[PDB]
Amino acid sequence: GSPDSYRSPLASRYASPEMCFVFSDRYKFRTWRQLWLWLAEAEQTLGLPITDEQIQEMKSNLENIDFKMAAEEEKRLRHDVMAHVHTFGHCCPKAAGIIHLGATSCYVGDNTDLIILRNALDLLLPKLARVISRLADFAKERASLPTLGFTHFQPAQLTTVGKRCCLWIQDLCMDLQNLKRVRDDLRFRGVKGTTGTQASFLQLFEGDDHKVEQLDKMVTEKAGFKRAFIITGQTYTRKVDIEVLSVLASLGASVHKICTDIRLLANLKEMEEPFEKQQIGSSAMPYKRNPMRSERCCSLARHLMTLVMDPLQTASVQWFERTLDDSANRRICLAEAFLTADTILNTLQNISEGLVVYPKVIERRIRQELPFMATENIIMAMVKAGGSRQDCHEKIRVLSQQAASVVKQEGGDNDLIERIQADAYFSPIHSQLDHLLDPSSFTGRASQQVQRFLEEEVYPLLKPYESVMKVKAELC
Amino acid sequence: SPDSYRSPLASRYASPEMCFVFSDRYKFRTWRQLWLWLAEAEQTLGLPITDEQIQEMKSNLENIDFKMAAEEEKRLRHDVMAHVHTFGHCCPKAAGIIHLGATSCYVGDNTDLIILRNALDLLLPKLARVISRLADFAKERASLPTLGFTHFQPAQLTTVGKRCCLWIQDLCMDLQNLKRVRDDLRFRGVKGTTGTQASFLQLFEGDDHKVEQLDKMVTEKAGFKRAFIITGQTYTRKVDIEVLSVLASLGASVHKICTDIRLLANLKEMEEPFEKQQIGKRNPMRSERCCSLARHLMTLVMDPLQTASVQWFERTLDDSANRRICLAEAFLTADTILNTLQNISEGLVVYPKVIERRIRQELPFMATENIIMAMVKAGGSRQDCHEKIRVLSQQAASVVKQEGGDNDLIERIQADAYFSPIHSQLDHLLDPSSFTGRASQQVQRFLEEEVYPLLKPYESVMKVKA
Amino acid sequence: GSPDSYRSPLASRYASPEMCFVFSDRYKFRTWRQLWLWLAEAEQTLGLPITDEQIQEMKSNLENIDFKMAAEEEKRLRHDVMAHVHTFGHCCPKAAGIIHLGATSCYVGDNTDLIILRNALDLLLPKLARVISRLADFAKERASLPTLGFTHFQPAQLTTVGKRCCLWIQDLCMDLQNLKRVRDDLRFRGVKGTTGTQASFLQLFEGDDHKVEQLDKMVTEKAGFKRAFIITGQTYTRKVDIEVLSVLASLGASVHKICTDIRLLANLKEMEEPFEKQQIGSSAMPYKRNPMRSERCCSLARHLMTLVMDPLQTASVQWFERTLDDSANRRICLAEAFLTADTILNTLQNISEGLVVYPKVIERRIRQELPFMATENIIMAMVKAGGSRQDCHEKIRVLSQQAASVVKQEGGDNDLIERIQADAYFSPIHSQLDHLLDPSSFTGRASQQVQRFLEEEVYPLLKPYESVMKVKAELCL
Amino acid sequence: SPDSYRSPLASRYASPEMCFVFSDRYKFRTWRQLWLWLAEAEQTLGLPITDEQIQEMKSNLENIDFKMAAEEEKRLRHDVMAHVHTFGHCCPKAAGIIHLGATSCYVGDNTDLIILRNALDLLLPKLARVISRLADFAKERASLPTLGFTHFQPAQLTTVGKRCCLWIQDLCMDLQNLKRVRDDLRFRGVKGTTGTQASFLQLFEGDDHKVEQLDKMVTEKAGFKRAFIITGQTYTRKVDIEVLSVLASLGASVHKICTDIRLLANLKEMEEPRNPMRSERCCSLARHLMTLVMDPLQTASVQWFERTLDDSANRRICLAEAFLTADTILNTLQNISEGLVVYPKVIERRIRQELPFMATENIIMAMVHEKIRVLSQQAASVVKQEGGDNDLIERIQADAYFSPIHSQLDHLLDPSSFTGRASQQVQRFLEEEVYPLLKPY
Ligand SMILES: O=C(O)C[C@H](Nc1ncnc2c1ncn2[C@@H]1O[C@H](COP(=O)(O)O)[C@@H](O)[C@H]1O)C(=O)O
Ligand SMILES: O=C(O)C[C@H](Nc1ncnc2c1ncn2[C@@H]1O[C@H](COP(=O)(O)O)[C@@H](O)[C@H]1O)C(=O)O
Ligand SMILES: Nc1ncnc2c1ncn2[C@@H]1O[C@H](COP(=O)(O)O)[C@@H](O)[C@H]1O
Ligand SMILES: Nc1ncnc2c1ncn2[C@@H]1O[C@H](COP(=O)(O)O)[C@@H](O)[C@H]1O
Ligand SMILES: O=C(O)/C=C/C(=O)O
Ligand SMILES: O=C(O)/C=C/C(=O)O
Ligand SMILES: [Cl-]
Ligand SMILES: [Cl-]
Ligand SMILES: [Cl-]
Ligand SMILES: [Cl-]
Ligand SMILES: [Cl-]
Ligand SMILES: [Cl-]
Repeated sequence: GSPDSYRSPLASRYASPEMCFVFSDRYKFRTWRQLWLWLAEAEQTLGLPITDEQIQEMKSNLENIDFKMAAEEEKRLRHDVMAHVHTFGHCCPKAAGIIHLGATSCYVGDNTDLIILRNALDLLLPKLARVISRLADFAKERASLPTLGFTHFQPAQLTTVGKRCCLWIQDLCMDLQNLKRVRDDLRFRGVKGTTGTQASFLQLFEGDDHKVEQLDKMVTEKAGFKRAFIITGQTYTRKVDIEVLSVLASLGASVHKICTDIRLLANLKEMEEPFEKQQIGSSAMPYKRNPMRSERCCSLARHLMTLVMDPLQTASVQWFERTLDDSANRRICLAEAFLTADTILNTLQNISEGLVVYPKVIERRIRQELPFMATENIIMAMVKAGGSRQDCHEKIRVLSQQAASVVKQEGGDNDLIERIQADAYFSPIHSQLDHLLDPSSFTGRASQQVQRFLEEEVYPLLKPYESVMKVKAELC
Repeated sequence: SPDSYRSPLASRYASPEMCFVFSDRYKFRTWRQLWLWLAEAEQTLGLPITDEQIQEMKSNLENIDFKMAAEEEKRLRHDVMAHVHTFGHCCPKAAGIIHLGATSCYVGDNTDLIILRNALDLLLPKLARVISRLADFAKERASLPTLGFTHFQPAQLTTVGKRCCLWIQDLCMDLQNLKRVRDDLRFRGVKGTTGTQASFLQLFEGDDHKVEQLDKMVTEKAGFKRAFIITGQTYTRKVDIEVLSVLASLGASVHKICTDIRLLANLKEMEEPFEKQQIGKRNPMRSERCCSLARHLMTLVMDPLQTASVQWFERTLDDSANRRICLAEAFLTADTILNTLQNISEGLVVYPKVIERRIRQELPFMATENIIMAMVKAGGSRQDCHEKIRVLSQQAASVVKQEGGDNDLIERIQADAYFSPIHSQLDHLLDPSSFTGRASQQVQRFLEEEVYPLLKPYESVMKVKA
Repeated sequence: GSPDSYRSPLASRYASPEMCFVFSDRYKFRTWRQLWLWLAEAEQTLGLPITDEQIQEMKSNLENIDFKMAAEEEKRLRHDVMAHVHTFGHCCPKAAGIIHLGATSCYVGDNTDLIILRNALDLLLPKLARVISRLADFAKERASLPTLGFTHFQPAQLTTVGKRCCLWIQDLCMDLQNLKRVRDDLRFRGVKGTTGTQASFLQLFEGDDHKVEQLDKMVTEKAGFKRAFIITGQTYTRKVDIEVLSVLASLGASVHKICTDIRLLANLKEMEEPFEKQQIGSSAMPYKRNPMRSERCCSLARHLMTLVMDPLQTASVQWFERTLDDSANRRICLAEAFLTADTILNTLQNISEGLVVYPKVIERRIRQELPFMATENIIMAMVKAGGSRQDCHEKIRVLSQQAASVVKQEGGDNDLIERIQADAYFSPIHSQLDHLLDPSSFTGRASQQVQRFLEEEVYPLLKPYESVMKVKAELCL
Repeated sequence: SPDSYRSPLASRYASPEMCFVFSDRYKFRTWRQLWLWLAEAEQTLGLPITDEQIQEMKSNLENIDFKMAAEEEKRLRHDVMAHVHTFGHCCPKAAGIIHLGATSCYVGDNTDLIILRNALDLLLPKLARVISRLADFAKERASLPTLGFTHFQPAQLTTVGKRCCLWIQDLCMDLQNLKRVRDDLRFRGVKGTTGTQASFLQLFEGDDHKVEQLDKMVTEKAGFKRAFIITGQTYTRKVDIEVLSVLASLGASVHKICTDIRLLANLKEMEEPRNPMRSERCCSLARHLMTLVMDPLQTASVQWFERTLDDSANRRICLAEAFLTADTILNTLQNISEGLVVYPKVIERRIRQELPFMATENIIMAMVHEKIRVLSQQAASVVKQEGGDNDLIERIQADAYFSPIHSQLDHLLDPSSFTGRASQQVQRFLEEEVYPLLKPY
């Protein structure tokens, strides 16, 4: 852009070239001109006096956009669309007086935004699908690896690394379905006139409603949409922007939860992000391993959540057939939501492709904590061997207190099993202690739940996206 | 009691049926119902629970000592265990098989899902009624010209009915969203402390099939088709985002609609209903309340977004108190807005002569091109006509803005001999009905193709007055 | 209330009786009647024909509120203020036609809300001051106790338990100042008439501006405010609600950060919130130690942050001299913000009074991690003893990698010091290793920063609140 | 380049001054300035840094190879180290003393605080100008009657100037808030990796006094009166909440004002200097300002211990956009306020339509109710049921019952006499509250 002015970090640091391009002025104004060509083409076929020469001029000059002239004209007219009409007309002097014929500014403005929304959603969907697929592979691989469960972030009944990963995956699958739904539900604005009544076109076609309806259908079809709104004011209802940014906000929340979990696992030393060979962690310590990619995801996911309040507020105060207090806001929030989303999905894909697990750290933490969770199982085995529940409970309470004192008052390892092994009272069950403290037998149905979840819910969703799976996600 | 804070959602606004769904009676009755279903299903699958124990629990589902549960919660600092001990006091033989194998969320989360489903089922008919009443209004007024507004400045005419379709369309998107979310809800079922069902697997001595059947049995008794396969301790809090998103979106629609109605009241084109002994001056107070409450609905979406985003691992308890507030308030607020909006839509008054007057003020400026074209068709030169119309329009604009007068552009054209070829046409060239484009057809097409198909499922709940 | 309808958990579970009472209908409608009395009193003094009998009727019946009648009248009139005028007039038949004389509904509605906001802020301030004082005591006590620093939640240069506690305290001190500022900046609406012009009162006093200004001054003073707005529409500007709920949202953010830290320290086993003797953690495991109070604080702090969007949106669409789309929203968000805030501060005070530290767990974690952070100091001691910087660096890099592998690849304890002890190359510094790994010497200026911060910034702020310091914070849940 | 996304805040809206303050040139020049100040102060306190090294750094503050820094950031994945190595490349003699003892936030956070203060200093005069222009308008129109609106329905008359004071008062609250926040900003200073200054304490061989002086010296060179005593790695992110709160509040004020102006444009009573497009843009951007407050609230609330990096990317976006949006709104609002157009005859006409209904009580009192109730109902029916002008006065004029007051009807319906104390309130408000605030600017 130029380092002497503000540049959005979404453009200069974060988002992919593809998404940056979709929200560029080239893409936008090229699409405006495309829409003016389609209007002229359709109008000519329906019988307005537009010559093939005029159409040919416009077709030749679609990419030939003098941005300097349009800026100068916008300065003079204070109207972006008319600046581009006059600028396109300068290029195309024979076609000049039939460009924009019958239309209001939103014919190009709103229809271009809808085309952009659809294309932007189409870039996110494969990226999200890739993330889900990579995590699903990880989940399958680690379906049966026991790990300490956490509720209130305190030690809890064991889960597996893969099962925990399915918590993440499930949230993303709900996003995938939401994004798909919203993408398929988008309708074209079409040709509607200044207040949505098509009065201008009805006059041009001298009272022929059928021709007005066909014009709407023709441009809708050329733009690649199955359906147009029947009802609009000047604009498509800004409720559409709420629907889109809601599903992105929800996705942000999922990503934030996942990346927060990953950051905590990094503190625990159970799991880590990928690391580049020459990557530095800190100014003081290059070897320090910070989960910086996950941190960035959270940071940007938060912005995605924040942004939902823009279109909510905007839609809620749109007066009658349109007010222009939506316009500047939308220039910002629509682009930034998609660029932020794009960034988080590229980054999350990158993280999921390089996740490192440390099984021996996981095991160590289980050995520390499992003895306290297994006291009930040891009492029951003692009862089965002919002991009284109350005696066994008082004896386990005393040995657990000795062990708890070593942990908390002395900073030592949990030795509760070695204490039970060395007490004659528990000699009826000493031979069973290997069985009663097997971590795999404390994981419930975790590995089965993973298997069932991947077959029944995940793989069916992913099957449509096979062809986009081989792309690797790089970062700078 | 007026000596403590009472939520105005209970004391002023929401219907008794929505208030009841979020009551402690409803909640704790459902907890006990869920404990009965667990014991019933556990007994069938072969755990040593006696018919006497089950009979005790069945007898005492409604018999809730709230005072004792509060006292017990004070002692234990645990709401679910307080209700276990309290239910056990009632049912001394069954005490000690209540909650067997379950974690607290077995009653907590499953009850919230039952509540969400029932709350959505109350909103849906109300929203359908609102849409139906507005659709009736739209049909009735499909062809009534009214001044269009963009930038809230005079624009190409629309119709009262067509404008009403803007409102209706937004609400129809909400209706579909609410239905979707309602149908997508899954039961949590029986999952254990961390979602692995380890406790139940131990009770059934390693039999996975029995664990899966227990989950299926309680899910079915609760009236759900499907349970989650994957959970931690809780159902994913993403569900709360889905629900409160569609309510926030609805809030935004309602706010737009009620804002339009308030503006129409200033214009004197349309008014709310009025009681005979109502005290103000005619204020659109119901629409104002709708906006006020819709705003809160929009605000509330940030609660579940924030909550879900910081849920660590298999669950943290920092969701709980927040959810006690935002879930109930979202539904009670939504309920209130829909009842109130239905009431407004049933009594909308239109003033066609005020509408007409405003059209007469503004239409002459929008009709200048049509008058020039009629002059050209009658043998005028177009440049002459354009310069003459420009001068008379400027005189008329000056009378409107600089003198506060009525637009007299037509009387100026009538009194100029130059325009005598078209004086007889002036009634035709300024007919408001002919400036409305395809508005009335758009209404007709929209009601047949999009609105009536949505409403057909809700016929039986249509006759209720708000 | 009644268990057959929805009851706000802010009333039934969380907030103190004092805060619940300030937002009660009794408090509100009593204050309406008080304001009508003050108006009549002041109007009589300034010469309107209001009799002492009429004033006496009103004075007798301030607390004597027939809620059933007011509800019935509100049903009929659809106007809460007029319902209460007619209801007050029914018990005061002689005064009936001079109640509300010259005033618009906001004379009671808005002025009562301002009185409530001021009194609600006055309940929060001492609670926040107590929290800061309890944390300050903890900070002083633990000013010198080394603990592992965390950035990115990864091991970092050591801090102290007390210094970390000052991070918490500083945020709350910024809240204290904000709450005080907003509390002191509140102005009374006073008597302004329907559109803020006082036209009604100017007519009653037959053109005498001086009397209108005195009436405004008199009721303002009776309500205990130093200043009234000069400029209003029908209402006080709703920007005031933004100012108040902003500082509460900010406070929510501080509390959430603090309680999040405490929850993480509980996982680390370095610090815990208090526990009752008969408290249960889980229905599966009674002994499991959940930081449930901190979790509730976070949960409620979040709601406080969420609520800031209500008054922002409300103020931004108030048309002209007032629209009524503020009213229902304000009934909810003002009360809930204060009740939520009250709850969080009581609960946080309770937590701060019972914080337990486990120094041996803290020490153990330092022993695990400090060797990696102390490599530079060991190299420098080797250089000073006549070794080459590059040789020492290559040797320490290899032993650190062996030690890191034992930690991560083998799940072992950090043995880097035992590796350095067993390498002959480092024999010039083996005797120094106690000195070079002393945790106290890695804490920089932490304990001094605490001391300076408590003397210069904290204690000066607390001095005004001495007399309310001895109150203990109880929880029923 | 039109082939990538460009923020409209840069390409359409904000002033060059504000754009520049949030540019990468300004940022990385400030990083280098802070490294120079650190070296200067460190040398004075006795660390072995030569005058030549300091001179190299001073020469090359503006001389930033962005291409090299980007390449280095690609390799290292660390923005600050990339700029250390890049600054060291152009300053080979100084290379090994740059960043000595400091953590990355020494440049990152202190630069943001310098930026916040400079950005606030650009907004303050603009806001003061807006208030001054509106105050002029208010004084000029203090006595001009206009219809009051509550529920946007006709209400007791106010004046154009008095209504303008509603707007002004909100902006004055913003002015005070912005000033307060600007003056209360504290410098982070030199604090080390976790806020303990351990690194500096080691460099100065145990001398606390020298560490405290270093902190004081860089704080003074940056132009701040006060530094934090207490930090973690960062300045507390509560500061970002304080700043964006006052901007969100300002957004709300601007949105209210511009919403009022848009409604007055529909009424044809007041216009911008057809469509109130500038006011519409203000509202649109004000909304974004309000939205943004949730970013720093969320960010601060989940900052773990002595810092987590999940604040960083968010802050790159929201801090800049809040100030650029605010700047735009204030420039635009100033432009609007410089030549607001009033149409007194439209205002008068609307008063003539509505005043007769509000003046019924005054006519009854002059007579001293069922007769006025019946004629008002006839007149209301002509207005609403027939779309006619209010003829209540002509009905009273034509009824013999009211012949005792027919001559008084001009007096009893004079709009100026229905405005209460509006013009006095304006005068008192401008003298006592507004002008004292403006005098500093
Ligand atoms: O086709 C029309 O122009 C009809 C017109 N409605 C408009 N529709 C679309 N664009 C319009 C409209 N009006 C203005 N503008 C121009 O949009 C631009 C707004 O710029 P910004 O606020 O920065 O987003 C800015 O360039 C504005 O001039 C109406 O009166 O209904
Ligand atoms: O261990 C520690 O406490 C590290 C300590 N903390 C950090 N402070 C400041 N910046 C850091 C820090 N850490 C990383 N980074 C780098 O910040 C950059 C973040 O990039 P982005 O997320 O896109 O905004 C990105 O370039 C990051 O590499 C330090 O002095 O370096
Ligand atoms: N894992 C859990 N699941 C459900 N409830 C719990 C759990 N742990 C504690 N509780 C209780 O849930 C209630 C939460 O209260 P609150 O924080 O007010 O919503 C308290 O009574 C807690 O003791
Ligand atoms: N201008 C006004 N000022 C204060 N209260 C009003 C006004 N107009 C109507 N009210 C009453 O205030 C109450 C608002 O109710 P709600 O919208 O539920 O808060 C209703 O009883 C209204 O009739
Ligand atoms: O004082 C009231 O009740 C109403 C005032 C209004 O309509 O503005
Ligand atoms: O109370 C429970 O059932 C669970 C608590 C926990 O997960 O610790
Ligand atoms: Cl169009
Ligand atoms: Cl379990
Ligand atoms: Cl369960
Ligand atoms: Cl008043
Ligand atoms: Cl340091
Ligand atoms: Cl530093």
